[PDB]
Amino acid sequence: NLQNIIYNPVIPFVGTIPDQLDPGTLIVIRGHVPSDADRFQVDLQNGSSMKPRADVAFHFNPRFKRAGCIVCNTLINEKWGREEITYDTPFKREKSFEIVIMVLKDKFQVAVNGKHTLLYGHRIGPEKIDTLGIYGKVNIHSIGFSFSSD
Ligand SMILES: CO[C@@H]1O[C@H](CO)[C@H](O)[C@H](OCc2ccc3ccc(C(=O)O)cc3n2)[C@H]1O
Ligand SMILES: [Cl-]
Repeated sequence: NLQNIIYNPVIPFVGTIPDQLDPGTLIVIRGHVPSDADRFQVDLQNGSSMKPRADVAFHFNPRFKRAGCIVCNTLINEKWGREEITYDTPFKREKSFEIVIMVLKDKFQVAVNGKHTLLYGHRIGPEKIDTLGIYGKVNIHSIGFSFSSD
């Protein structure tokens, strides 16, 4: 069911998601963390506005300092909510990954390299998400979608 919208995108990458993130939709991101990365993020956005900054329904932000972590949050009207921090991170500098974001009715469920990583409850209805941004120090081989409407 997987339709990649792009291979080997230049980062930063911002792309329109070509259908609605209905429950059962998968977002699949394959890539590699450079040796010098401090952080990168996958943002599921309401639009692509830079000024002012588009709302981010789902900010998925691996951080590499110390023992590393993943920060998840929501940006509404240019303000970050309560940080959801996962200390058990599968990401490492100079290692490849596959991220699978599963869009469920009430939350995202994220697996990396085929291992469950975290949950994140919807704070913005996922129907308002139309854009995917990838920012920071990360190399991306592919971004695709398996839409539950197909
Ligand atoms: C703790 O401080 C804030 O925490 C936010 C999540 O709670 C976010 O992770 C904030 O980062 C927002 C942000 C937003 C847009 C970005 C675009 C590019 C880059 C970059 O890493 O070069 C980084 C960018 N970082 C971070 O500054
Ligand atoms: Cl759910």
